[PDB]
Amino acid sequence: MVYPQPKVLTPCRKDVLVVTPWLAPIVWEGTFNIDILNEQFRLQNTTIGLTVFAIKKYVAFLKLFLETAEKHFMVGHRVHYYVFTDQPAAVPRVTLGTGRQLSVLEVGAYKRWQDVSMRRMEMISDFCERRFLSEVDYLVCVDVDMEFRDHVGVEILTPLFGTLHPSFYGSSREAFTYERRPQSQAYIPKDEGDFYYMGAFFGGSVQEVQRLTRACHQAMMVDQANGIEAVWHDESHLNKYLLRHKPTKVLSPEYLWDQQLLGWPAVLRKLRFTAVPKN
Ligand SMILES: O=c1ccn([C@@H]2O[C@H](COP(=O)(O)OP(=O)(O)O)[C@@H](O)[C@H]2O)c(=O)[nH]1
Ligand SMILES: OC[C@H]1O[C@@H](O)[C@H](O)[C@@H](O)[C@H]1O
Ligand SMILES: OC[C@H]1O[C@@H](O)[C@H](O)[C@@H](O)[C@H]1O
Ligand SMILES: [Mn+2]
Repeated sequence: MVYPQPKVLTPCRKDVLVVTPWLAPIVWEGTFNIDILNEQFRLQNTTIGLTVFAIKKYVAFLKLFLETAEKHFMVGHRVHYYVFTDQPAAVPRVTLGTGRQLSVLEVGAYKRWQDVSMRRMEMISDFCERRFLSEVDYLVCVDVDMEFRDHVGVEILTPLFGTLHPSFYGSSREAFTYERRPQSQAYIPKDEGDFYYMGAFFGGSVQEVQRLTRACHQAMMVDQANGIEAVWHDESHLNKYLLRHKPTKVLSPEYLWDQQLLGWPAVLRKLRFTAVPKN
């Protein structure tokens, strides 16, 4: 199988950081050859599960989410969508490519938006436990208020990954809106932190995502019993987890963007997965 030779003295991306200081790749266009990666993942018959919550009104976001995932997400690989919803009948029946399936998991609806967002960790954890284990190799956990606009593939796959929050990738850490109160399990001292990861897109092997979600859930319970809610809820706890358990890949903001709020800067060669306007 024949492709351009990587040249040691002529890096493709010179404008951005492409590896973290613990040697995890930062995934940007021009750092990867998808043909090589597709072959590596196909030879293992990799199955990717994608979890998405659509509780109450967010069922309205599923049709575009799913149609655009069919176009752009892991195309050519085996995919299992897990749609968590309080309204199984409102899931649109989208036609899927071969080797792709969708399961609907009915769950309860929490009243507050915070708890719906926060209780995802518990629900991914869940107990949807020996089920994710037998069914898929990797789990990808995303917001439903989104659409795919370009390739999201096996380049993201790794034991544990997070995604750079699009409104903080160019900032310094004291500007990061981590939880700064030490009463919270989510507390990160002001002199600490690598990146600000966004809550809408994380994943990894099933064992690592279960660890993560179990820890974030146990940490959120400790805070509740202590009468505190972290400033950005699950995102706060995700950031704390990924500080202490560093991801083995970091996705660039190509993988989580909002063209309406942020435009299309030159540093972004593709906008792959983006926010859909809402109230
Ligand atoms: O009433 C709700 C509130 C939240 N969510 C889920 O939790 C995610 C996070 O909430 P949201 O996207 O509202 O937060 P934002 O990204 O706007 O900060 C959503 O994408 C949905 O998957 C849901 O299904 N129904
Ligand atoms: O600072 C953290 C916050 O930043 C905002 O831009 C975003 O809308 C929130 O969802 C949260 O991520
Ligand atoms: O406020 C908490 C929320 O933060 C948003 O930025 C993120 O997209 C959501 O997944 C949720 O974590
Ligand atoms: Mn969202």
